[PDB]
Amino acid sequence: GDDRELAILATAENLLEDRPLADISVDDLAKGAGISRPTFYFYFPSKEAVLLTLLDRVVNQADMALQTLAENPADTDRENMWRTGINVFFETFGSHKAVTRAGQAARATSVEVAELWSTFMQKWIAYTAAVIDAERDRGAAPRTLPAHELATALNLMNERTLFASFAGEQPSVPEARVLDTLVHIWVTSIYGE
Amino acid sequence: GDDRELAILATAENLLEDRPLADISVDDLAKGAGISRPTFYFYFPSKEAVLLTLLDRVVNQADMALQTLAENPADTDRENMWRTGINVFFETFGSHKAVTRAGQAARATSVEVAELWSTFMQKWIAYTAAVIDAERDRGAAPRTLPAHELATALNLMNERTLFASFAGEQPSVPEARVLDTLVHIWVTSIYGE
Ligand SMILES: O=C(CCc1ccoc1)N1CCCC1
Ligand SMILES: O=C(CCc1ccoc1)N1CCCC1
Repeated sequence: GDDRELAILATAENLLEDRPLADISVDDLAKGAGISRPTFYFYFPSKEAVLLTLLDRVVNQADMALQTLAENPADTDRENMWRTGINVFFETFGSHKAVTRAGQAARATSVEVAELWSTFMQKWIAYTAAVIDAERDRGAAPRTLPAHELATALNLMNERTLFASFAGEQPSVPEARVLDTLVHIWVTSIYGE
Repeated sequence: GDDRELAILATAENLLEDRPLADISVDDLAKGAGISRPTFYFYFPSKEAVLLTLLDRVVNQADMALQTLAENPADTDRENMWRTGINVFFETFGSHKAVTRAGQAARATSVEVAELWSTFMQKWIAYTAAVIDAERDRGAAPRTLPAHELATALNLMNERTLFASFAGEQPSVPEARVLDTLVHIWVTSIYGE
């Protein structure tokens, strides 16, 4: 049921810690979840569909966490308010680096992974632009760039920079410095004249 | 000679306008360059090596243009000095979008394409950090983030945002707004307290 399904998802997330989706067979997932290969196909149509569900859960987990923040404003200054929002992504994706890495690789080959990512990026950018506009309306931020274009560049910077950090790419910001680095660039570009 | 070699490179850059490297065969490049398939193999070991050379030429072209700028400072204010530097990348990669797109796709599968990209990204980030430090030493920019970490995030933002613009990704900044968008974020984050 949701038991064999969860077992399959947990197995795939464990195996993805060690090798790419290419080195993982349906037999590996089935054996890890303690079921046969034809039984696997009753829960998922392919190993690609397993990754899509894992990605969908992590993305939604990030999106729900940001919604919670939105509904429960922290009582602190502006720089800290941005930091707690960026942190949702740093901690949610940073707690699932194997899925994040595999999902990024699948954007190239999977229309559904590309559309899921694109849909949520559009939503986070529109939320970011809405916050910038509210700040501009209250006179706390200057009318500089179009808010939506500024939001789009800053969300793409975060996608790329967090991802480089979590993958240990050359070049990357160390993971223990990446939150501070991004918050500085967001605050200075949103509030700077 | 350099004639048959150039013909092969021009053919591959033309074909890459229309389809991915996967849909292009060695026979396609040979026929386009007016030579046989075994003759092709005398100039390049594979279609992947053709892409690597095209990428190497565009990268070096960008790097030499930035060096020229470095050696011949423009007589203008700071925001314009950053704009002319970012522009080197916007115009060089923007004039070769098919190669840029294919080269980005090959980073996943080619160690040599990944190393070429990584080597030049490290050089541009180190140059960027050196400029920020000079500005800090002369008292024109505040000592906020570590210069090299700030440089790394801004160069990764440019890589990702320019690339999204040139590929017409969803989401992306329109190509006619992307230079202005990036220059704002660089200037406010480098000079903002
Ligand atoms: O940091 C963000 C968004 C940060 C943020 C803060 C408020 O709204 C979005 N992203 C990383 C991957 C995709 C987007
Ligand atoms: O915009 C830049 C660099 C811009 C810049 C200006 C000065 O030094 C680097 N990049 C795009 C792809 C890789 C780096």
